Amino acid sequence: TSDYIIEQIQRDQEEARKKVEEAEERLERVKEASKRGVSSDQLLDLIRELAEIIEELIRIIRRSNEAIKELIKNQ
Amino acid sequence: TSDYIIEQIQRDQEEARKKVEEAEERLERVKEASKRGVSSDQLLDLIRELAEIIEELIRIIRRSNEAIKELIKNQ
Repeated sequence: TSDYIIEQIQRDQEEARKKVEEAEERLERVKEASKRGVSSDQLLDLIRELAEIIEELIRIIRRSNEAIKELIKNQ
Repeated sequence: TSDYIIEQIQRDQEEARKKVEEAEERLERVKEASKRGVSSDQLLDLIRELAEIIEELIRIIRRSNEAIKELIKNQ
């Protein structure tokens, strides 16, 4: 509930929304490419890419989790 | 912020982490299944499965984003 902390949290959350929008787009591109008579090797590539997105979104979730904990404790 | 709101936030956050844990587990099994030399239709199935996870993780970020918005407002 201190202003520098609040400032950092708001900055992080803007980064989150931006990252989510890029991820939604990255997802859609993967979906269009995904359903076609395509070669395992490229399907293997798509799986790694989505695995990257998931791990990234989890980092965002954990950082946001920490922010909520910090805000709720400063009651 | 009152206890009812705080409790809703905490309830969502527990549901969130469990889903994150479920995603982490499902991702690795999908990753393990991926490197087991399986067919396209089956690779495609894993991609659909991961796409579900991403969308679920995206909802969590958006709801958590709503929670941080509400908490920062009340002080």
